[PDB]
Amino acid sequence: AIAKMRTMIEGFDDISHGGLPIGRSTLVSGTSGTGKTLFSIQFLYNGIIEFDEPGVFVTFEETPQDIIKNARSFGWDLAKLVDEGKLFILDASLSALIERINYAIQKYRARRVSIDSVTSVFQSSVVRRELFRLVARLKQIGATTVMTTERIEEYGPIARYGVEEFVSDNVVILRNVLEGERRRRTLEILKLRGTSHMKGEYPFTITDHGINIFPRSSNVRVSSGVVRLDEMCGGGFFKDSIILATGATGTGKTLLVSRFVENACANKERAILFAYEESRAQLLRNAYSWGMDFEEMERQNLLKIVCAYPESAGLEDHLQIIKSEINDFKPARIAIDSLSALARGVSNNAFRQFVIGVTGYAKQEEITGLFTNTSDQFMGAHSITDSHISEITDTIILLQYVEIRGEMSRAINVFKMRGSWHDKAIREFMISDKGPDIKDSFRNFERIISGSPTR
Amino acid sequence: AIAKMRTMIEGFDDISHGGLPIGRSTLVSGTSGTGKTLFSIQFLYNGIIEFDEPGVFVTFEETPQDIIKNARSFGWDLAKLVDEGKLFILDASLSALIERINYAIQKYRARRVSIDSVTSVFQQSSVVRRELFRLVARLKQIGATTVMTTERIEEYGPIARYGVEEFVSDNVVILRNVLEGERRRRTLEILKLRGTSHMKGEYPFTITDHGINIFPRSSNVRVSSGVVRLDEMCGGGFFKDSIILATGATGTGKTLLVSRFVENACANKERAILFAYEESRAQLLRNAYSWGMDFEEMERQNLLKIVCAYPESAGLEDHLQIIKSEINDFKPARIAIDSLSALARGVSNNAFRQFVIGVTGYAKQEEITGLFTNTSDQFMGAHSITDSHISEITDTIILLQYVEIRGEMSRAINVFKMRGSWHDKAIREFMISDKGPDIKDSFRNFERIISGSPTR
Amino acid sequence: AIAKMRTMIEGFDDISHGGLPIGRSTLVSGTSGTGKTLFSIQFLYNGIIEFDEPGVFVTFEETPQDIIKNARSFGWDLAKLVDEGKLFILDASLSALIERINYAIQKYRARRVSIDSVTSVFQSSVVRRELFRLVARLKQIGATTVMTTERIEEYGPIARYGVEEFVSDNVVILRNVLEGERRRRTLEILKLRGTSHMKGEYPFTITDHGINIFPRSSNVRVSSGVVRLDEMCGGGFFKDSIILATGATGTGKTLLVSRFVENACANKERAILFAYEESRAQLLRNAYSWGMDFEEMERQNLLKIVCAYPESAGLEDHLQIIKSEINDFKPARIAIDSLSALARGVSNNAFRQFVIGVTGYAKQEEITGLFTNTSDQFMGAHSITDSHISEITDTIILLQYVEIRGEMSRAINVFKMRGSWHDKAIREFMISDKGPDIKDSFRNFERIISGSPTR
Ligand SMILES: Nc1ncnc2c1ncn2[C@@H]1O[C@H](COP(=O)(O)OP(=O)(O)OP(=O)(O)O)[C@@H](O)[C@H]1O
Ligand SMILES: Nc1ncnc2c1ncn2[C@@H]1O[C@H](COP(=O)(O)OP(=O)(O)OP(=O)(O)O)[C@@H](O)[C@H]1O
Ligand SMILES: Nc1ncnc2c1ncn2[C@@H]1O[C@H](COP(=O)(O)OP(=O)(O)OP(=O)(O)O)[C@@H](O)[C@H]1O
Ligand SMILES: Nc1ncnc2c1ncn2[C@@H]1O[C@H](COP(=O)(O)OP(=O)(O)OP(=O)(O)O)[C@@H](O)[C@H]1O
Ligand SMILES: Nc1ncnc2c1ncn2[C@@H]1O[C@H](COP(=O)(O)OP(=O)(O)OP(=O)(O)O)[C@@H](O)[C@H]1O
Ligand SMILES: Nc1ncnc2c1ncn2[C@@H]1O[C@H](COP(=O)(O)OP(=O)(O)OP(=O)(O)O)[C@@H](O)[C@H]1O
Ligand SMILES: [Mg+2]
Ligand SMILES: [Mg+2]
Ligand SMILES: [Mg+2]
Ligand SMILES: [Mg+2]
Ligand SMILES: [Mg+2]
Ligand SMILES: [Mg+2]
Repeated sequence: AIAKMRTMIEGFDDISHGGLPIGRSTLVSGTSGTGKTLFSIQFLYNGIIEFDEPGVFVTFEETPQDIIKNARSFGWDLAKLVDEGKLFILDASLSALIERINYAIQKYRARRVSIDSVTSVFQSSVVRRELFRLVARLKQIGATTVMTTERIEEYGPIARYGVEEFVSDNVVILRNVLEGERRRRTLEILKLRGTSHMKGEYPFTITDHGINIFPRSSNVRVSSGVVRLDEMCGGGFFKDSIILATGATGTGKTLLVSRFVENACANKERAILFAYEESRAQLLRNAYSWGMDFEEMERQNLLKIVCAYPESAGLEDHLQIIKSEINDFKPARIAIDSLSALARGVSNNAFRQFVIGVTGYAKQEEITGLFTNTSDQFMGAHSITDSHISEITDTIILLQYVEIRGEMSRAINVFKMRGSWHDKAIREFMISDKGPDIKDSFRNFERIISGSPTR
Repeated sequence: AIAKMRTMIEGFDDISHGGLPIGRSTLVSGTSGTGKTLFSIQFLYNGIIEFDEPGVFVTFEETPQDIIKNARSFGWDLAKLVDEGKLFILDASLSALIERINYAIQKYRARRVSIDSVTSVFQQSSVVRRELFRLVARLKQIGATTVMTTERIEEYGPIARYGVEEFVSDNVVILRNVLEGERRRRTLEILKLRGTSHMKGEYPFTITDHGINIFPRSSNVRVSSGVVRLDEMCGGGFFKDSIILATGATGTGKTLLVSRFVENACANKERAILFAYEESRAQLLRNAYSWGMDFEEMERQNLLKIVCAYPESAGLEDHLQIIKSEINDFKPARIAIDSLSALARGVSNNAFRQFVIGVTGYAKQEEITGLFTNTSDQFMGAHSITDSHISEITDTIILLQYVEIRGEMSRAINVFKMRGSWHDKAIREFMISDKGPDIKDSFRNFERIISGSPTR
Repeated sequence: AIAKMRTMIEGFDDISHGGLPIGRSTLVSGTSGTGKTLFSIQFLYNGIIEFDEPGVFVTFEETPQDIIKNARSFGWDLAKLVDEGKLFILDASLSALIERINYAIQKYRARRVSIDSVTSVFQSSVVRRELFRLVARLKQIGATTVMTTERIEEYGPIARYGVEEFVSDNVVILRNVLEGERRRRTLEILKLRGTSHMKGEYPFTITDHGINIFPRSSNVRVSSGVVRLDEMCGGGFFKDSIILATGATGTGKTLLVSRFVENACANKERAILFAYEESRAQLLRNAYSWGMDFEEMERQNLLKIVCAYPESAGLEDHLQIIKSEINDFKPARIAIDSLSALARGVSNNAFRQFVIGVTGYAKQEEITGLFTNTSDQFMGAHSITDSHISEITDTIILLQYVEIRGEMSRAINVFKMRGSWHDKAIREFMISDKGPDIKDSFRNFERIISGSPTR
């Protein structure tokens, strides 16, 4: 069994089942601006911070000073690490470098090594023979070195001369796929010789913290803000549960989200509202029109509002922003208004994967999550059957328009409630000031799931 | 930290989170006629017309005079800036250029540099890297923010010509001119920025007389839509800072509402703009007058402005830039787009969504009331409002549907929704006469009136 | 501001916002038989005919005589232009040609120059240096020269060595895209250094007139041929208006087109009928069966019939044929039977673009246009909602079958009428000799928009 060295890169320790094979070199190929350099530095930096192991960085293009300046954007003082003798930047911008690098290892007792764009150290029949020799010389030193190669295509040759993969024992591919004029940073482990790992691409983002690779069940009940909804839900929602508010435009998804967010602040509980449709300006006015002062809850430091457009950033970023905000603010409950706004111009695979990330994080932090969804057919019940994100929600609140005698009346019903009794009736509710009012159901009307009930 | 220098290019300053890394070489690769030269010029020009910094431009193909003449289309007098010593066009049409460029550094405290078509300086990969790496160093030591312009053959292939001008550069900017079904779409993206952060993915930009134009409250004041009943159904009227939507089948009366909405503005001595994409200026004046509203009168009062043209004519990138530019000058109190459906014909849903967001943002960020009309692609109408991905951004939805009543095609209107306001939740039947919309009562006897064919 | 020289090529003067940059060379790349030669000649010819400016043509492959023979197919006597000293064919089938061409310019005082397949003058590192030198020598002469390059792919390298685009100040691409075994001639302006222009491809055709690049509102009312329809329309159709007759096969679209065309000839007005379904033979018989002598109106020189198959020619050609016919005959009104026949096996983008061309030309000539369309679902009302060409028509006449007591009765209704009152009732009409008869509506029948009304 080959031992692995923790890279201390959030995620990579789980995808590589521990980390990188010890005493063996790892290839980190990718297109320009994928994060081949950031990874290589972050690996060494983390090593000379956690495990307190010496790390020698071999540069081939940019100067040893520019690397420290660029790395200063993540708050990593590389000069202090070089001043303490915990890092050695070998300015090399092939046996010469081998002995020069070999000496530097024992000269500083280095445990981790990182080569910067080994592609430039050959500016295919010769690359193999050279790369093979460098892979061997580092194997004899027993130093976990990380190799950086370049690629032209995102779905073509792994390396440049398409031979730097068979020469390496481990292969990590960094991708920046462009889909619908939106860049998506993906990291995958192509191979790991001697050990196991997770296969397929994995959504990652680069922030001020560096690379962010992103690979209970109590009977405690919380209030949704509506006494009738709490009665219909059989004593309100569960604490560590995901609720879903589906319905056609203008049904009252935001109203419910608002009331659900207010109820938290009422019990002095912190709450976050992620808006992707309306603006805080419009949100404050609309909310106030339902006898609810959102500015008040923002002044009590209980409610936090963060609105932004869905086509603005990527799903990978959107998720990172949610987690980050939740980590700082540490809310009791959160609300996403809405999921249907984040799925527009996105692949169903990347949306599903995104939705799994928020619900997983909300459920694994005992946070109540109210996710709103706009129906794409009038019959909202038929929109729930297609919705492949209804198999992840525990509670489903369905809002549907009902054509009643040449009038557009509304209707609410607890479509489902996991491990809890709920009212299985389509109750008619109106909207006014200081919020809504759930009345009775249309017992004398048939096919009320169509949006045009019959007498 | 890496300090960014403002380029004063509308959009790029926000997309690159400040601008271009200070004392670093930025690559700007792109196909022929993408706006590489224009960018490199606009960067320097803005540098000597804002932060008063002497910029040294380098040429490898076209003459220094042609560049001065070519930039005369945007209204930039390079000759005056050259004579003033606030610009140096070094004519170059290996280490020699470095020395001359290195000499031009302290020659006049040169802060901004710009090299054009560097590709031609190695058109007679292994050698291209060694040379490209050298320039990056000589300029890096000079401590001057230079802009490198490379050329590319494929719009979605190699970044540069030898696919090595990106790994040698600290920053990479890609200029695109993709052909979206016999329609060119200019896009700008920041591939990377060694040091700082930036916005990811391609960003719709347009070129005009101003140059490159990269295109990345909530009061309870109510305004009239032209109809008293419609104002009463909206619980007083439309919100000033709100986006209204008129959806319905062809010949429902979307343009009628748009006209009455634009009239009401001019009635209160308010300025209005009508963006027509279906009917002609002359056609709009005849139909309007047939309802009892003189449009020519409103054009003579300098209150209402009519600007109609075909949707297949220009692209969404341009169409939006026109609305913005025409709004900036005229400064309307309220505008109307008739219609959005006419602008979504032979257009990617992704590029259409981005358009509506860009237009609804501007109307909302300028306290302008916007009535956007949309022709429903189904008889149900309400079913079309469900597909409508633009109905989530809309605040008020005015639905217009037909109703087969006793072998007669009668019209019906209803306020589908009204954000942070009460509205009449009834399907009121209305008729059109020689004076405008006449809203009557709803159909209490009839059932399934959302279908388009009810029953008692 | 760079001044532009009018090429006098129908369309190019509007797409290039005036014409080609004066004193600068323009590239006209394209595949074999795109019209690179025709353009180059037509540019010079027009110059030594309108502006009366000398023009020197530099040939590199075919002889100076063959060019005159080929150009004789458009009725351009190049020998007469050479005999008058207004054209000089420099048989060149690189500094040698420069001086030879430079002399010829001042030797004839030429204002426009055209090089024939500059690609053959290099039969990539060398092409640039050569092309750059030729681009400069012509710039010093201050002569608006037009360069012709070749390409292998229609959506690949702009030129052959993919470097003749960055060397040129202006780039015009000629395309002959093959889509569904149908060739579509498209012209686009890739770039114009120093000035503005129209972007994207533009449908053009080659005829006997050469390249044909194809980039009011009175209350006057005309009769449709039916007194009931005129009453239902509120005093007949408008003069400068586009009417639409939609309905399922065998509803009476042709009957209406015929009657509408007859009414013109009745008031001694010229009319054109563009048939794409039935033949003039079948049209004359079917028409005569409705008490209408089409041969009579053809003998009075009032009605003109021109039938042909939709898959025969391209939309670009079909439009050119319509315009040409209208220009000669100068009709008062025209009818297209039908649009649904011209949209079969065509892209919706090219159909839309085609439909915009006919309606624009008909509306900009005070000509009444009756365009018929066959519905693709039984519910014709639902076929009008999909129809993205219903937002361009001012009047819509909908014909729908109605299942009435085990009988297939017909029904007509004025679906819409811009700036005019119309009868908003589904009137039942039968068909017989000397034409149709509109009766009353089915007031005791419900869901008559389905095609199966209920009692
Ligand atoms: N003061 C009010 N009195 C009565 N009804 C109101 C009032 N304010 C809003 N409404 C009703 O509630 C609706 C707004 O509810 P909300 O904004 O939550 O809808 P939604 O279904 O979330 O819409 P979206 O499609 O934007 O997500 C209005 O369209 C209207 O029907
Ligand atoms: N402070 C920061 N916050 C967020 N993202 C950042 C930050 N600094 C850099 N980035 C992102 O990371 C990228 C830097 O990655 P890196 O320098 O490792 O590139 P690379 O993959 O090695 O490419 P190349 O080898 O071609 O230079 C930037 O282009 C940017 O997208
Ligand atoms: N003078 C009039 N008297 C009565 N009804 C009229 C009059 N003028 C127009 N109409 C009616 O109004 C319709 C025109 O409305 P409008 O031009 O707003 O259409 P729309 O709903 O915008 O649809 P589209 O843009 O597809 O034509 C006519 O089709 C007719 O039904
Ligand atoms: N009299 C005519 N009427 C209509 N079309 C014509 C006529 N004469 C020529 N054409 C069309 O124009 C073409 C001639 O174009 P031209 O000779 O300019 O080709 P080209 O694009 O220069 O190609 P190449 O350089 O490969 O010869 C013919 O192939 C035909 O399609
Ligand atoms: N006044 C103007 N108005 C609008 N567009 C203009 C104007 N002037 C130039 N353009 C546009 O910019 C293009 C020229 O831009 P520029 O010269 O920067 O091209 P480029 O990307 O550097 O190409 P290349 O390097 O191949 O010459 C023209 O083809 C045109 O599309
Ligand atoms: N002499 C006649 N008497 C009665 N009905 C007739 C007579 N001639 C034709 N018809 C009716 O009219 C129809 C022909 O009308 P027309 O050719 O205009 O139909 P259309 O809807 O235009 O068909 P297409 O699908 O070919 O476009 C026949 O199918 C029949 O129902
Ligand atoms: Mg790097
Ligand atoms: Mg909402
Ligand atoms: Mg250029
Ligand atoms: Mg309209
Ligand atoms: Mg030819
Ligand atoms: Mg027919």
